[PDB]
Amino acid sequence: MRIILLGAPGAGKGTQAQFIMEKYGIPQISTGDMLRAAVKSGSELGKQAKDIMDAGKLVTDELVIALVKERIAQEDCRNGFLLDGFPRTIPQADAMKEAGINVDYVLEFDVPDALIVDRIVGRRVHAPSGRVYHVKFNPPKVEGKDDVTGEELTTRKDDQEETVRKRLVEYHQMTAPLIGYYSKEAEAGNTKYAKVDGTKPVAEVRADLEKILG
Ligand SMILES: Nc1ncnc2c1ncn2[C@@H]1O[C@H](COP(=O)(O)OP(=O)(O)OP(=O)(O)OP(=O)(O)OP(=O)(O)OC[C@H]2O[C@@H](n3cnc4c(N)ncnc43)[C@H](O)[C@@H]2O)[C@@H](O)[C@H]1O
Repeated sequence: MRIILLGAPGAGKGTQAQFIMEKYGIPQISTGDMLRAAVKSGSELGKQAKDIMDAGKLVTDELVIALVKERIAQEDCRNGFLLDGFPRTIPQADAMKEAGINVDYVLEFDVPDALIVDRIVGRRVHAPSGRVYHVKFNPPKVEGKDDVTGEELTTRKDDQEETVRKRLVEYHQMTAPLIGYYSKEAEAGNTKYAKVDGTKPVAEVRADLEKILG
């Protein structure tokens, strides 16, 4: 099973990724998680993203494409994977097709622009695992702590109001066109496309995705 999650920043993609991963027993390929990890570890492949992410801009297609190629070549992706934040531009989507990476489902998470800053100001993360929380809308079971490891949650450095605004501009400029791109792929019978209302509570979005996936 191969799935792409599409949506504006803060739409809920990473939150629902956890539930899809357990359903199909497939790993999550999160380019945001991988770029942040490369910066933290100083890995030659990806540390370049530090200044770009801080400015709210997109990392070069060339750099992310190489990160994903390396990741999906490993044994745990042999029987499927979940793409979460990739592709983010048309050239990234074209690179997947040129490389013969078809997918079974493309799932669009729709959230109005006006809700996005509130979602990100309350976002707290557990960087080692990628788990995501929200202090109001989806809080940890213990305040400030990861549910699984008990480690103190952090706030992403790019989760500031002004940076999220810039991310939203970049999304509409370069990423939103992927909705039409993959809608046409579905019209041609190359994948399945579905849109969900991301303003519903987390558990209701999860149930809506269950009905689409079966
Ligand atoms: N492919 C690529 N090409 C180029 N550059 C790339 C790239 N990939 C990454 N980058 C770089 O990395 C930077 C950051 O990218 P990225 O890591 O993708 O961050 P982002 O743009 O801010 O959006 P996310 O995908 O992290 O949010 P989400 O849709 O998963 O929602 P979430 O579950 O967290 O939920 C949001 C919040 O709301 C809460 N919430 C979730 N669901 C609900 C709900 N249903 N109701 C209420 N609250 C909810 C959550 O708890 C959370 O707190 C980019 O600017 C770029 O520089």
